[PDB]
This record gives sequence, structure tokens and C-alpha cells, in this order.
Amino acid sequence: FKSISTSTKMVNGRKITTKRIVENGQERVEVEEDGQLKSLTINGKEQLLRLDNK
Repeated sequence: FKSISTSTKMVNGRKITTKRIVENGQERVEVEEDGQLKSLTINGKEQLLRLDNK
């Protein structure tokens, strides 16, 4: 079920940390560099949520 994991990487002095979260068959992903994200997708889907329409 929901899992809280990530992945680091020392890229030319750049601690790229990608967040991997596996909940209801979905893998969250967001690269973090110097306290700054550049990506944020879900199992390959750019979207947060829509409680209004589920």
C-alpha cells in the first residue's frame, strides 16, 4: 500500500532526490534539487487531485 520512499543522486553537486510513493497503484515522482522541485507526476500523469469530482 502507500509507501514513502525516495532516491538520491550526487549529480555534479546536485542532490537530486526523487520521491517514490506507491499507493492505489500509483507512483508519485518529483526530482528535488537544492530544495527545489522540477518535476511532479503520478504514474505518468501530471495532476494533483479532484475531490470535487473524485
